[PDB]
Amino acid sequence: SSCNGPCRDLNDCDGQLICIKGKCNDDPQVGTHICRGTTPGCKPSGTLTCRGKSHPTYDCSPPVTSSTPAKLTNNDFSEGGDDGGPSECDESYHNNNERIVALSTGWYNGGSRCGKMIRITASNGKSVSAKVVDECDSRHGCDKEHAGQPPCRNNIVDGSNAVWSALGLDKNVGVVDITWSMA
Repeated sequence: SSCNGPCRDLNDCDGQLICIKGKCNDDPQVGTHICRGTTPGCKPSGTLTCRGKSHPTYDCSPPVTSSTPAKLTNNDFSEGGDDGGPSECDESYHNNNERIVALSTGWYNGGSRCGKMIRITASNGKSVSAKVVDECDSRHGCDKEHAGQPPCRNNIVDGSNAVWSALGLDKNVGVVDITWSMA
């Protein structure tokens, strides 16, 4: 491996080249600028402040698998509600008797899962199928336009009343652990 190229755990690679990240960048004390100009963990992109708190922001979410761990929260998708306007996938409002969810920005993946069903499993072993209709935005929040609410976390399935009920869960606990997959 040279410049845009990967070392193992340690710097088992070409020339007098060391390991920065998982790539063979240059050694600073050597003074050689061989890999100059070349470039290469879901982590927070930064923070937004509201109230007092700093809240992390994210562009990404953990990897989607056949059994993806997540936190389930509760959201009002109706025209009456909390959200800033219509759901992203279809520019409409929905009833909270519909089995529907929003997904953290990374899982939302620019709309690639809109209109798809996911299967959510709770800790009591109940499962429910729900349609993806919206993004739980983990990049933006804490302002006029979002009602001063923090940005979403990165591992969130934000479910309707009907999703919580189908799962036998009390929405007043606010947040519970689940797993999910495409259905």
